[PDB]
Amino acid sequence: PKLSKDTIIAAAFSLLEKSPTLEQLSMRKVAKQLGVQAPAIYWYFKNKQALLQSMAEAIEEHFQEPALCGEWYSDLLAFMENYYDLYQQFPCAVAIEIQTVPAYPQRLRHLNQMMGILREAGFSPEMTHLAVTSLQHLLFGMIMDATEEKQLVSQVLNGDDYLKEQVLHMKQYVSDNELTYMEESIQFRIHQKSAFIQAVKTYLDGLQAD
Amino acid sequence: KLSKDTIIAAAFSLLEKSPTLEQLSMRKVAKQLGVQAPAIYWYFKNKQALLQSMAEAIEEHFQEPALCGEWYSDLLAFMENYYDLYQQFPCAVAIEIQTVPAYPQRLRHLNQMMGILREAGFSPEMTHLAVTSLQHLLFGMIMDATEEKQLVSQVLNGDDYLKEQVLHMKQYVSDNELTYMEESIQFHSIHQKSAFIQAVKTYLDGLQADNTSSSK
Ligand SMILES: [Cl-]
Ligand SMILES: [Cl-]
Repeated sequence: PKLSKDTIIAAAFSLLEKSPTLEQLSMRKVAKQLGVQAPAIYWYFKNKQALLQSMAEAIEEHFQEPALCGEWYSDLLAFMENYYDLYQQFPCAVAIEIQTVPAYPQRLRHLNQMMGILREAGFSPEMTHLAVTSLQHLLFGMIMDATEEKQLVSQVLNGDDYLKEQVLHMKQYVSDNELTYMEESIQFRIHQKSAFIQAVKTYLDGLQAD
Repeated sequence: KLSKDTIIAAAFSLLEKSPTLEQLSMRKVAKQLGVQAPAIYWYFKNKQALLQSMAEAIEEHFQEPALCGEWYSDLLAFMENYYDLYQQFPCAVAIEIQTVPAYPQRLRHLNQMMGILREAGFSPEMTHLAVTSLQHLLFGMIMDATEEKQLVSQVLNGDDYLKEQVLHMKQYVSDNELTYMEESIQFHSIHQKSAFIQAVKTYLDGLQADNTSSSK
């Protein structure tokens, strides 16, 4: 029956579903989403950063704890797979992680968990850190690449003279220059999630080697 | 002093001060030049055209690697060099991500990195997965580091809120006895080119046993 942090966070995400651009998320907008005035949002949030911190924490809460089996490879795999599902459930999820500091217990214990799995498995403190942060990097860059390329492909398929023109120029160049490999590369889009798992298993196979 | 090169530069300068591509507008580029939007449009039909041109401008600066014919080594050279290229331009990752690779330089590089793998025996789908996964690694790697230095700056220049958050983080690690997160602290480190180089090698190491599992 009254304004709460939760009511605002939901409105923020609701706002992102409409306009999936985190930089466009302003306090006034979030206010108008609730039919209120910006000043009201500030009673619960000092600035946009405080709102982002809460949103990030909100996302973490939806993470599904993976079923661990004691195998460092599978377990870490289960973790990354579940983060892939999570980041696929909220708009700008990656940008939100990127733009905030993990100052919430939930996110911290997951990171500590993934790292321990590797440390307890015999990996160097430096190598477990590289591994875990590297896997996050792969997911971050893949999710946004996919998010931004989905839009581009949509604009092209939605009659967009310019980009369409760009796409044709691209395909002609590849052809006129017999760029075989790039040519077959276009073919794939390639099941996204499946691709991600393949990339991690590959990284994981590399750890196992040395 | 108006020309594509001048517009392009003004954009990058604009981003240097505030490396958030989402804030780049035709109206802001014009202001940066001391002109109004219409003038700019005579050079670019829209923001997307400016980005395409900016993506090209970035690729043109790609230092051609010296290859020897070995897939592991040559592919590593390409990534080391792409890592250097993305340290020279603000928002290089976001720009390549929000543009289609229709410019020559890009196509030549993508097709040739994929050529390194295909000729070495890697299946078409593993070559694609490998080449794009390495780019994904670098992209997330560079975006994460970019915000990092920005947040670090904000804290230092007196941002009390963020300073408080960094503090809370450490309090939780201690309150919940997060032993591994604590040791994780001593890593500045996982932001250096060698960390990226180590990440790429671990991936190429996996490749010597994957989709090699799917090769031949
Ligand atoms: Cl975003
Ligand atoms: Cl426009």
